[PDB]
Amino acid sequence: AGIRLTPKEIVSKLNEYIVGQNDAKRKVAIALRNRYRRSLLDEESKQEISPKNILMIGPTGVGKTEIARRMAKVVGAPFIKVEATKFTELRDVESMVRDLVDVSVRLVKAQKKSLADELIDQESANQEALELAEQMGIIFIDEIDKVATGVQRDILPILEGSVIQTKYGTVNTEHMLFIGAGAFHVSKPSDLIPELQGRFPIRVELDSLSVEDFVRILTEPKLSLIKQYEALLQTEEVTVNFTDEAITRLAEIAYQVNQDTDNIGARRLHTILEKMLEDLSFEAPSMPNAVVDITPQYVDDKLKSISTNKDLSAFIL
Repeated sequence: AGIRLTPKEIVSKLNEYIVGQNDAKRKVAIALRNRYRRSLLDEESKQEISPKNILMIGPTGVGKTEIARRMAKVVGAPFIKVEATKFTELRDVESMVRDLVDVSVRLVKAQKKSLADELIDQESANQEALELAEQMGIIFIDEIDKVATGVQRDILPILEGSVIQTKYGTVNTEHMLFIGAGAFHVSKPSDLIPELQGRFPIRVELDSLSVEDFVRILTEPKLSLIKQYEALLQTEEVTVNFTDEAITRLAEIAYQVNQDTDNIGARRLHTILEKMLEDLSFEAPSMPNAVVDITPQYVDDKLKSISTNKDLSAFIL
């Protein structure tokens, strides 16, 4: 019964994991809220309305996949992510639905437990996941601007509502929430087939990330990037401390290197962190119960000479 969450609560839940993107959090929340409102209606009306599918528009590294993935995680919905550019060949587009039933049974069994010890009725469990997927599932179709200007026609019956054959039974894709995402640098949403345009009533244009947005992505969300390296090096009994001046120095370098070559967004932070933490990671076992403080000087000693050379950056970080 996490479907009863009001939109304001979902925006608060999604703030614990995703920095900014307030505009994208509302439109994601009112799509879920419509699924709740649909169930409180009469049977002839509950079945003839269509979900408020979302069309996300923005570059990479802005966190439009986390907004959708965490969205299903908090409401307890089955989530799947498919790359639309894998279907361009000649295609079993319905595999995106059978994979949703495959992830729904694992979610239902996971919550059937905690409530090698199978004391749960597998039949009723599978038949609940079969219903949870078709009444609450979420399919994230990534890179959908690359099937626009053949593949959209096969995605259509899934959004239009069809009954797809799965190993556990038949599921109905009428009330599944669909999210399309892409950069739309060459094609526009108006270049999608008209049937797809009408079936994406909610559309959001996500914002770009500034150099001051990385320092939040780096420190703020629940289990951020540097929080991971703290707990990882804490396995080797090494306490790591990042001075705020050094976190800001990593954000200034990632944003700067995202400018010289090509912009990948917050994904740049992964290669930046591991590169600077290389000496610490290699020598961590032979350094027990130590306390290491990361200063901006130590950051520039390992990155500033590399981040200045553009030709080196395209390869090593």
